[PDB]
Amino acid sequence: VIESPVDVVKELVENSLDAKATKVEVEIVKRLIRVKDNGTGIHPEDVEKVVLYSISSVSKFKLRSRFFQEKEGKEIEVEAGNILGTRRVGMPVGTEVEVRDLFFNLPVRRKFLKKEDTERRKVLELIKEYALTNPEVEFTLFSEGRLKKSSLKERVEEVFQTKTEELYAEREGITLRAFVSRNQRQGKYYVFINKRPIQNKNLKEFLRKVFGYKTLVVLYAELPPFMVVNILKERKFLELVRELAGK
Repeated sequence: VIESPVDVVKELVENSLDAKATKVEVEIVKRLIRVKDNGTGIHPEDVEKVVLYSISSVSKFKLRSRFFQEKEGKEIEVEAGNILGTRRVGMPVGTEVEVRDLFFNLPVRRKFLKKEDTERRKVLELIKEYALTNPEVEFTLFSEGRLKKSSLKERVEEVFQTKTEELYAEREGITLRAFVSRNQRQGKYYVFINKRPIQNKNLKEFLRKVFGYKTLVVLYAELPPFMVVNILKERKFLELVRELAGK
C-alpha cells in the first residue's frame, strides 16, 4: 500500500488533516520522511496500538504524539516492525513521524524506488494538491530548504507564483470557479471536482481548447451526487466550462 515515499507522506498528511491540523510540516531528504502535525494527537495509551494505522512502521520508524489535553506526550521507536521501545517527551500538541531509510530491511522494494529527483517531484506535487484543496491549512515542505504558505483565500496565486484572474459560473446544481493566468511559458491545467483532484487528460485537453494553449488554469467544481477516474453527467458541466471561459 506504500511502495513509494509519496504514499508515506500521503498517509501521514491524511491522518494529519483528519486530526484537525491547521499546520502541516513535511520534510524529505532523499533518507528521511518527516511529517509534523498541528492536530489533536494521540492518547498515550494508544501510541503503541496505532503503530501495530501506520505500518510503514516498516521501515525504521519513529513517532511521537502529545494529546491536546495531556501534558506529557509519548514517543515510540520501532525498527522493521519490531519495537525498540518508548519514552515520554515534552512536545507541543501534535504528532511527529520520522521514516528514515524506507525499505532498508526489504530490498527489491528499495530497488523499485525511483530516482531521487522523481520521488522529490512526486512529494512536491502531492503537497501542491493538498494545499490547493485546503486553503485554511498551513503547509510547509522541505527538501534542501523550502514550500511554505499560510492560511489564505486565493492560495492559487502563492503556489504557482503568479497572479490569476478569477472566473465563476453557477447553473443548476453545478457551481465551478477558475483561476487563470496567461503565460508562464507552460501549460499547467488543474481541475478539482468537489475538493478531489482529477488528472483526467480529456478534461485537460478540453481546458487547453477553451482557455489558452499555454495557460495556467485551476478549476474548482462542486456537484453534489457524483461518482469518483470519475463519472458525472457530462454535457451540462462541459458547456458550463465553455461558458465561464467566456468570462
